[PDB]
Amino acid sequence: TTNKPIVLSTWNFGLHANVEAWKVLSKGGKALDAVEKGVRLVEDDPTERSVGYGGRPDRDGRVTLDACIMDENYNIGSVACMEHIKNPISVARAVMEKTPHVMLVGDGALEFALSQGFKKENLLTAESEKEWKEWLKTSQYKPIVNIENHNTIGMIALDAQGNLSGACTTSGMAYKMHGRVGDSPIIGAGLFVDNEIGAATATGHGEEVIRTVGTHLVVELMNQGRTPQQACKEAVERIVKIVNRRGKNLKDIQVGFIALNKKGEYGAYCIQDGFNFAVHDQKGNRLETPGFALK
Amino acid sequence: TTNKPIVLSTWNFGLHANVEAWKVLSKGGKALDAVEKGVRLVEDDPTERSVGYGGRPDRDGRVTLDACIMDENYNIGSVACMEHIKNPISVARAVMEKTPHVMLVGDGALEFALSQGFKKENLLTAESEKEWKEWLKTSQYKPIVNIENHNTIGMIALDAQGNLSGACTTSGMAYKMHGRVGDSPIIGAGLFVDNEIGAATATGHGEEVIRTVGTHLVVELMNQGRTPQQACKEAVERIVKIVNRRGKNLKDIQVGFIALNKKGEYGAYCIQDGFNFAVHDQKGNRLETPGFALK
Repeated sequence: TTNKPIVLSTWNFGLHANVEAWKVLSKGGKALDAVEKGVRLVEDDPTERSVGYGGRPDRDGRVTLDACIMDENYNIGSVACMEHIKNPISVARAVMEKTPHVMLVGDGALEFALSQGFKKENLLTAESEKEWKEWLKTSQYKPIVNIENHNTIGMIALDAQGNLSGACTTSGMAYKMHGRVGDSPIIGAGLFVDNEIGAATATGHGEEVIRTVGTHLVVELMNQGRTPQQACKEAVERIVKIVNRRGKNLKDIQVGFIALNKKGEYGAYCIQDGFNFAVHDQKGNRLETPGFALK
Repeated sequence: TTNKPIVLSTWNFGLHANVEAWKVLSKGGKALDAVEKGVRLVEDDPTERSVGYGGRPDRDGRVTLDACIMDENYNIGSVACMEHIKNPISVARAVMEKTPHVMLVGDGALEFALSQGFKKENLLTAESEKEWKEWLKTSQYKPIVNIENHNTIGMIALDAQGNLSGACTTSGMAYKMHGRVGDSPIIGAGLFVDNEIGAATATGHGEEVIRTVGTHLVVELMNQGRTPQQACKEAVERIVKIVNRRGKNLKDIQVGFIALNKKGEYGAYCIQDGFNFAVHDQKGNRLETPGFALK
């Protein structure tokens, strides 16, 4: 009954990312290659302002990127707060495959990338520089999550061999403090893959996904018998109960999780309405809208 | 019956660290303050070569520190790959209490620390500089963890009010690649605290704890009803399984988990013999030896 291959990715642009991943998956390619190829599309696109090139800089005007990748056999790679490299997901893959470590950050991440042949490039576009200088006038930090403003791309897939893999990449919260790291490059937070169970990736206010260890929770729930959708929903309800305990207002928080199990069943859920995800399988590619907690 | 206050910490030096934490706990102080005070003792000690001052540098000769802290209400703070600040656990607490973020790395972490009044200091002792220059002769990276090598400090406590908190701090793997980050500053990996369940902290080959999201797993298992000891053991067993699946040899890996639940019950487990932990409660401070998987 397994439905494969299949790939899911976050937000409207995930539809286009899915097309690139499908080029690999539909030919029997590895899920690891498919998710890297898929998110690289968004990293390359200057018009996608929260991932790679064209990404909004931190408050010091520096574009620093974060990404992690995980394959079908517990191999992982991650880079955080790395500058000048357009495709951090690929540097993360290099960290995974070419070093005895699983996470490199800052200057050291760039140094490694360069040693691997990646090319130094100016990721700050004229548009981002302009918006940043404009923002500096009042310096009001107010993280907003949606197709406009903040987002990231997380992608998970099940290939023809029945193997799962995932990738997550972003330029992080616009105008963040220099050196700030969100959930996208943290294994178990922005992304988690267990080949015997399923995979999950999250998007939204990263700080909240980190404090709840979001994707590890989603996958563990699937391990405990929950369907992908129920797992995403239960995880969200956990951020909800936690958010209330911290005396915070749910309206100020947005998080979405998408998940896939070993059988190719998928699901998603979010705190607030307005989040969407793209799914591509034998029925084609489309954008779907999940359930939400804040009624 | 609830055993509180109580504090547990990793490795033999955890015994002396517990004495400092007990100064706070025995007076009815907050668990958050107790664990910060406890691990700061080790950060301050130049003779403890894998934590703060005196910590062995990365392969380029730079001492870069990592740490995270978590209180009783899901508040978290973390710094990774930060230089020149002797007490990263305290900068981590500042990230938690004074910023809209939960993790700062590299230059940005130092800049923030300085803005908060922390003082820049030379963390590379003459001894560490000497050993590093000696190591450079052959530059053979050999990740060694045991009773006398790479001993990070993770500390978790349950105070008189019945609240849990934890802290984890280290200088990382000796001669690591510049920018390498392990499990110590990652919430859900090196440390995790849920006041309605329990807390857990890890030590050892960090890469392995990150890939299994170790402490979140330990706490989630306690949520499912496992005793602290049972939870630590199963998390260790999950790493044992993954090491085998990745074609690696368990003899090259050491990971220890210690845990505490809301009732003050505690436990630990590790991969290889030789790992001890210290536990201090109203009956006294004890060096205890948990069970290990590698027979």
